[PDB]
Amino acid sequence: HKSEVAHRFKDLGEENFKALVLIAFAQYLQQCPFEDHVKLVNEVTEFAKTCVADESAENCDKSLHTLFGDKLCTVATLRETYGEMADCCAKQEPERNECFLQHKDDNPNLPRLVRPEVDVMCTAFHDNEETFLKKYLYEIARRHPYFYAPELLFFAKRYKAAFTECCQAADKAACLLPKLDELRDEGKASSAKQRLKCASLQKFGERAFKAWAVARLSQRFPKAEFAEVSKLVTDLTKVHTECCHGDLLECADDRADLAKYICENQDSISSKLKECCEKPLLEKSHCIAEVENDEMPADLPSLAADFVESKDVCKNYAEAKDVFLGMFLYEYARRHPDYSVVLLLRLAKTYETTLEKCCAAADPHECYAKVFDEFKPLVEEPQNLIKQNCELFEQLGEYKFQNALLVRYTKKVPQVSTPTLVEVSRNLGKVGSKCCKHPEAKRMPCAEDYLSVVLNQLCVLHEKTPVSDRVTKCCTESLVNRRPCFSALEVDETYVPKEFNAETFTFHADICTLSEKERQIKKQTALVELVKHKPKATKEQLKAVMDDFAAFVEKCCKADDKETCFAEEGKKLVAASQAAL
Ligand SMILES: O=C(O)Cc1ccccc1Nc1c(Cl)cccc1Cl
Ligand SMILES: O=C(O)Cc1ccccc1Nc1c(Cl)cccc1Cl
Ligand SMILES: O=C(O)Cc1ccccc1Nc1c(Cl)cccc1Cl
Ligand SMILES: CCCCCCCCCCCCCCCC(=O)O
Ligand SMILES: CCCCCCCCCCCCCCCC(=O)O
Ligand SMILES: CCCCCCCCCCCCCCC(=O)O
Ligand SMILES: CCCCCCCCCCCCCCC(=O)O
Repeated sequence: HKSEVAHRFKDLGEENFKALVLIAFAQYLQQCPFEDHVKLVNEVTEFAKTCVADESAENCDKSLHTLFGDKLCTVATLRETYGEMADCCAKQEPERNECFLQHKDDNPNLPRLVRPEVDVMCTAFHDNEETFLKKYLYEIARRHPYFYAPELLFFAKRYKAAFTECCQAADKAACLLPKLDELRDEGKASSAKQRLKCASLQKFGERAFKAWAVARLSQRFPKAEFAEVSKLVTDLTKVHTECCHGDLLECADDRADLAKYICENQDSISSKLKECCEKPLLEKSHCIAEVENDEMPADLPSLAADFVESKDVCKNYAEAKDVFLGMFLYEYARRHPDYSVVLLLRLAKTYETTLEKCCAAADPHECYAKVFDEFKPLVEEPQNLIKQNCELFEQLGEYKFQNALLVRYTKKVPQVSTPTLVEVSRNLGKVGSKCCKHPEAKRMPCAEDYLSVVLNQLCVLHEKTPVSDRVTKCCTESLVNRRPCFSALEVDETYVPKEFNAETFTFHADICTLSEKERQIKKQTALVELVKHKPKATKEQLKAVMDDFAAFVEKCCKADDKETCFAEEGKKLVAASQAAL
């Protein structure tokens, strides 16, 4: 590696190199126009080949940080556009890159990205694929300067496959839109998941993160010896720490190093890694992260012998408490691909609590003997919540399930924005539709994944405009207790019912024209409003009004002279409803 540029160019290949250079420059000069970036990319790229051709040619020996930095400092408009930032150029290297890093503007001031109409997209895509996709890679990149670049490239290649398949299709729109919606929802997720994990590291500390890592790596690689898992957790934590700090190159080298180590040791780690470990460097660690849980060994013994009945337990524990607890977690997790990572941490928390008590008691061995009994109810808490919620989803399909949740949650915290109540209830519903289609053994992990995202966008909102001490408690307390804290929220018996407002409950024929999606939001918004005005209404009372309203819609949307029927029938609907309630 006499020439870092050349080496990166060789391993990445021109196309990927060029796309990653774009994301990089977009993530730092977030205010320059696309066309600007393209000339930079081409300049770097053209230089790059100089080096591939001959690693000794001038400047090819410079480090990437130095070359990147040099390019930045040749943007003539740097001081005018970016201000302080151009001051970084007066600093010699290690300081320089660090300064630039610091001036990335997370959530800058850019207009919301509009999805054009299907026709427009397919025509732009068809007319000039590359600029069409890289423009939007730029648009997305510049609006998230901390989104892991290679994963942004991974999204863009998938968009590419969406437009390829869909712009040739019969019904273009019906093919594409669910795809774009799927992509958008995922990227939003990934973005918030990155920030979440990093804020968890800072707030709760390495140790906790390492615990989380154990659980996670154990479920995935059940055949791996603990020493091996431990080695991976150690290194993962270091990766996380670097990546959370934000430097693209160092995060990437770190992730690569770990992935190559994993791949050089597949036999000691997991049988399912063969295909990922065949992928080129760009894709390896990404692939490994997505890999399926390895199948777990057959003759795994109960944890009794090592963690309950073995004398020397306290001795073993006090010797190296964290390692020992690491061991309990390890053993436990790998036997349970079906538990959420968080349920497992609750278990280890618990195991910790008692060993702490019993090892200090008159008779440790007897004291800590019936301890796996405590695990019981913690385990069936998420299980039952799952069984019963999927049971309900199956009864009333997605929409009515949403409406059920809608009532439940509006009652619990009626101080929340109507539209926010509608957003989360619907997302939640969508989590039903996804996870419940799984067998039991795969439902809790699934719910864990999806709830962490929904719950989180939910706390992020609340942090900006808070409205409930109880939600603030849940969002700021333990992330392991985050979900159970919401599940513990109760009806606000304090809430003062909301003022009746007829406009809120006035309806017009335009709803007959809406799409089932818009129509539904219309109805669910009104339902939240209804529950805020009459919070003590009964599930039955509510069902009676809802049926009453629904019918009213099917009569006036199939009525000659729709609008005089909405007002007249609506006046009645409302009076009658006000009286039932
Ligand atoms: O929804 C957004 O604002 C961003 C967006 C646009 C299109 C598709 C997905 C996403 N999510 C997303 C986000 Cl929020 C940031 C970076 C990259 C992606 Cl893919
Ligand atoms: O979920 C995590 O944060 C990481 C995770 C889970 C399961 C398996 C591997 C990994 N992490 C991981 C990653 Cl994200 C990249 C390279 C190597 C490893 Cl071990
Ligand atoms: O141990 C804790 O209380 C924090 C906690 C709660 C729920 C889920 C995970 C974590 N731990 C955690 C930590 Cl401590 C750092 C980075 C990422 C994660 Cl997931
Ligand atoms: C002189 C050019 C300046 C900046 C060049 C950008 C270099 C991009 C490097 C990103 C490599 C991504 C490899 C992924 C490896 C991994 O994540 O495991
Ligand atoms: C702005 C903050 C939004 C808060 C919205 C309140 C909606 C509560 C969502 C709770 C989801 C909890 C998932 C477990 C299911 C349950 O026990 O109810
Ligand atoms: C899955 C049904 C959609 C509605 C959401 C209700 C979820 C209730 C059960 C959540 C269990 C998630 C596991 C996280 C944990 O261990 O606490
Ligand atoms: C205070 C009483 C005002 C009466 C107005 C009635 C509220 C109607 C909102 C109900 C929405 C339920 C939708 C059910 C469905 O989709 O069929």
